[PDB]
Amino acid sequence: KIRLYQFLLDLLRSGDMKDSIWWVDKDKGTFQFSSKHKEALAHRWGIQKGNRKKMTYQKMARALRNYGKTGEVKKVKKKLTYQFSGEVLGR
DNA sequence: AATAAAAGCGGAAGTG
DNA sequence: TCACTTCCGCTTTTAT
Repeated sequence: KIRLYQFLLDLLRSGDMKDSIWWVDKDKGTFQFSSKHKEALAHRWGIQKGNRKKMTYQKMARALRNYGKTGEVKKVKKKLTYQFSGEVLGR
């Protein structure tokens, strides 16, 4: 199946929803959601998953936090900002 | 000098 | 057993 962090990495590399999410330092692996448009991106994630209820950014960010222990995606001390690990990106 | 709003947090039970 | 999903309540950051 597809994992949340890959769903995000896909959009970022696609530019498919540049209005909702965007790199901050593509080299460092940091990215940021739009305060106004993040809910739309969260909705699309719930639909790709087919979940019973519609997906919200709150529930999505709740999922992201579980990646902290495993390292895929860590929270940056910047509003709506996260960071992919090197392994997720490449080498 | 306080607020309101938004963001961020995580335990617990639940779902394909 | 996974990878979240859903719910609920509390705390922190931010904007004014």
